[PDB]
Amino acid sequence: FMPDARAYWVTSDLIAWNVGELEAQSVCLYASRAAAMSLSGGIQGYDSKVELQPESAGLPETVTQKFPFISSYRAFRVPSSVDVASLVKCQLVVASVDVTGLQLPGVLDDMFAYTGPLGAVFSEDSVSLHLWAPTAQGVSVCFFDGPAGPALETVQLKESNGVWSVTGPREWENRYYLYEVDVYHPTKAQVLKCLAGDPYARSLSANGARTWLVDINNETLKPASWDELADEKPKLDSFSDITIYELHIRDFSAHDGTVDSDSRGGFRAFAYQASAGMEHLRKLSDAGLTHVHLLPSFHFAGVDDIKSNWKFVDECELATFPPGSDMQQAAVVAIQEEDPYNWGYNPVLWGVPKGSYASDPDGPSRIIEYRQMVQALNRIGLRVVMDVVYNHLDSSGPCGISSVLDKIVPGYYVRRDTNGQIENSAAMNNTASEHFMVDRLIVDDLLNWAVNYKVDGFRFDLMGHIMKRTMMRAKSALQSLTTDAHGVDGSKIYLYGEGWDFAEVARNQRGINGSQLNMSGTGIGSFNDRIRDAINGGNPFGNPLQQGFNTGLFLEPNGFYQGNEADTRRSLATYADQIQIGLAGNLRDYVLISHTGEAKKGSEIHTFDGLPVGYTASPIETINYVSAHDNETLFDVISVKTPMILSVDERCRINHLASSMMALSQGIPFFHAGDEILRSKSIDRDSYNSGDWFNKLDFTYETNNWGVGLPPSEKNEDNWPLMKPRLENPSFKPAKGHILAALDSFVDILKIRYSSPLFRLSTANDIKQRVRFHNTGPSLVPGVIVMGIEDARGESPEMAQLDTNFSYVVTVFNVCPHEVSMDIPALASMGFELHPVQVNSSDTLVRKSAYEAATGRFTVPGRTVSVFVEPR
Ligand SMILES: OC[C@H]1O[C@H](O[C@H]2[C@H](O)[C@@H](O)[C@@H](SC[C@H]3O[C@H](O[C@H]4[C@H](O)[C@@H](O)[C@@H](O[C@H]5[C@H](O)[C@@H](O)[C@@H](O)O[C@@H]5CO)O[C@@H]4CO)[C@H](O)[C@@H](O)[C@@H]3O[C@H]3O[C@H](CO)[C@@H](O)[C@H](O)[C@H]3O)O[C@@H]2CO)[C@H](O)[C@@H](O)[C@@H]1O
Ligand SMILES: OC[C@H]1O[C@H](O[C@H]2[C@H](O)[C@@H](O)[C@@H](O[C@H]3[C@H](O)[C@@H](O)[C@@H](O[C@H]4[C@H](O)[C@@H](O)[C@@H](O)O[C@@H]4CO)O[C@@H]3CO)O[C@@H]2CO)[C@H](O)[C@@H](O)[C@@H]1O
Ligand SMILES: [Ca+2]
Ligand SMILES: [Cl-]
Repeated sequence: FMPDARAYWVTSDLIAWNVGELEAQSVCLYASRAAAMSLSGGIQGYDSKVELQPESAGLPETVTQKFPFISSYRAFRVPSSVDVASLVKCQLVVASVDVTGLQLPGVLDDMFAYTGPLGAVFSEDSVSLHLWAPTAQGVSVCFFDGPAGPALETVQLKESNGVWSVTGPREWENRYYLYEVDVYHPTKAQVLKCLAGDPYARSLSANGARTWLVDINNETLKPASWDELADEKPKLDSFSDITIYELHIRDFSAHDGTVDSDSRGGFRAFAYQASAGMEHLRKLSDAGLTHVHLLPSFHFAGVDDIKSNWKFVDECELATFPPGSDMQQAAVVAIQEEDPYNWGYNPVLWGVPKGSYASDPDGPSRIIEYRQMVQALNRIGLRVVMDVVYNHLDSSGPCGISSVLDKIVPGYYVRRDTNGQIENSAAMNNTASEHFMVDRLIVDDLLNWAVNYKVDGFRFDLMGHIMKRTMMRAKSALQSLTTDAHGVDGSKIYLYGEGWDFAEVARNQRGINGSQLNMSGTGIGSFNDRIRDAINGGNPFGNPLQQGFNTGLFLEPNGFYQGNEADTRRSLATYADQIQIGLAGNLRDYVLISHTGEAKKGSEIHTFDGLPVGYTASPIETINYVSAHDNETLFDVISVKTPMILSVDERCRINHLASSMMALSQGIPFFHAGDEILRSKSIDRDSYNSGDWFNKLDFTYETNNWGVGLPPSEKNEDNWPLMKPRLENPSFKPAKGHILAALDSFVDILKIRYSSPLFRLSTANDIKQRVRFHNTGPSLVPGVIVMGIEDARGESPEMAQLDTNFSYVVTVFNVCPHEVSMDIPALASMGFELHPVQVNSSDTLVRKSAYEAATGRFTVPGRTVSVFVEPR
């Protein structure tokens, strides 16, 4: 007997099931505590049976608002005679034959939503444990002395209102434990005794095998001066001042010879202030970088915390293989499930630092070293953003070390389809943030990282899979934290995420989800894929050779057929429109003279697919990027899409153009770690499991990791024929000189952004008043964007003076492979000069940029971004 689950128990007194009128006249509910039911004519082996009267009114508004996708279902009234608390612990089916199980989240929230303490609570004389498990038949705690010792004692918990609790003496502190949860698992149609960690865990033994009953407030877990960290944190006057650098903790130091051997790859590496890696971050910070976004750093699956199990390729041997060989990736893939490497998008327990990144995965090191990492980054002027992954779980079901949440309350923390099968669109085991205790756990976990680890912001992985209400409740709770009450200034904590809208959450089918369009007007950032794709060309899931504004479309065709010349010219101009909307903060309401000459709002310029290009209400809602850990690195995408015959010197200028478009954009610029040093993954489009070999970040600057073999076959083999000749071509590979020059130009473009408040305007109104584009319409000069930003000038101005040094800034982005002269008669007879940073540039070419007053002519060399300022 293995029923599906097509009916929903939505409230204490209502069941929803999509049956017909006649069928609805003979519906009954059947329960068996021992899960002993079977088919006979009817159901048999039940403890109890009760008729469900059809509720002719259907489902009430609260239900249909919470579960839109079942709003048309027939409703059935559960008699007041039923002991609901008892029944939800049983095997349940409804039947009319037609027999199916019940999806319980609605009734579980209706009856057992709980706001009291969860996890471990410490007092002077006691330790208490609290677990929400309203469907469990029994819960006990198993205690162990130590991460490896035998069970010492089992203690029964007692349930009240869905929550199991027990109180013990203070000496319980620092024991290890697991819960023994007896609960009905639908996937097995059996009541099983499951051994599970604490969802509210704050530390774990290796691999989360046991929960460590640690007091997170213990003084010995604090680095020196920890409680004073708020006072040492880098000033953040406005979210408009944010720039983001996205970095993986292992990539940072795995190859860094200036870090002690035993301390490479984890949290401790950040405590080496004089290391090549930390000096690099300090250089960026000094230039103006404000935030570092760290890839997943909580307890995820896919890397063993036990370092003695780690495997490694022979790096010396692999270095001997040809640059376009498939042998390097074969060697990497052979041990990719046993190496130290994963991006970490495989959540197990959200509230605990990843053990593999700690010096010792048992005991306190993971806590103190995480704190030391945050403190170290703050002390070089960088705020710390965590990549939080609340949209799915690594594992589900009653078995195995990697399943926790779904072991304890099966079928609740995970989203399910209308047959009761778990949804997998966000990798596997999608969560259901629409459910009250899931939403609670998400917000509680955010507050844990903000308060216990003094984390400065959060990037939400697949934010479109999270309910908007969860995002907003989190935002409010975070931003209300104060230094006086909580030790952190919550008003400075910044949130942003991936607002992709797809699969079962699209069309608001599970509620209003955290999509790009739905997050407009929330002050929560989202990744601007439109500017990304317009600059680079195509899309990460389209033909890799499709060119864009900054990869030669029309101007420098690459030989891939993309239409007639008129078609490519127009497609280039269309991409320019999309980029300019993005450069002006990707706003719904910003008015641009489009390539046809027609004035259009950002929302009226549409994606090749129908939706608004510009979708935000504020520049702080826009995360502008051309690169990230996903898909090809900036250097690799440029190497794929540009004409093969371009020199690496030319491509280095193109890299600078792309990162400069980000650095000089309104909104929040986002940089992939390595943008600044030409980082390559040898064209790996999805390097999550591609090891240190393909993910090398070389802070000696001797290499960029181009030409280290064809990348792993699973994600890349279809494109190997285009990759091979490029990887094999010595003319594609940059040398140290190119890498250092890329870093110098990146530092300078950051200095330019932070030289004028005009690049970082705080509101849509300011951008609409001040930001103008000057090369527009059908007769625009292809390959050039001219962006002016006005400040108060003359006597009696109609705007505030934002900039004490400059009254006007004009930026010309010239992607043409030749000098251009852009006449802007509107800007004639003004005091423009080349920006002092560029006058003093190590790049000889940008120094040649010039302004002629009589005509308003800005002369800009090929493949160059030139910034002109009018001094006060
Ligand atoms: O014991 C079985 C098995 O366990 C292990 O592997 C399991 C794993 O535990 C399960 O959770 C799933 S994960 C399935 C998914 O994995 C890969 O996706 C990764 C992406 O490649 C990577 O880029 C990244 O993606 C994130 C991105 O960085 C981020 O910015 C954001 O955009 O979201 C993304 C997710 O948060 O991380 C992903 C997860 O690590 C793989 O490339 C995918 O193809 C794969 O998903 C697809 O296939 C599954 C079916 O398996 C479908 O459910 C999805 O809908 C598809 O899209 O499954 C793993 C394999 O079973 C152990 O590693 C393994 O050894 C063991 O056998
Ligand atoms: O989950 C498994 C997969 O995880 C990884 O995929 C990521 C991508 O790398 C990200 O880029 C992103 O994808 C977005 C994409 O960035 C965004 O532009 C949009 O793409 C649409 C596009 O708007 C539309 O016009 C059309 O062209 O199709 C495109 C693709 O559908 O939306 C994407 C998400 O749907 O996020 C995904 C994860 O969801 C990893 O790279 C993969 O290998 C892995 O399979
Ligand atoms: Ca791996
Ligand atoms: Cl070869």
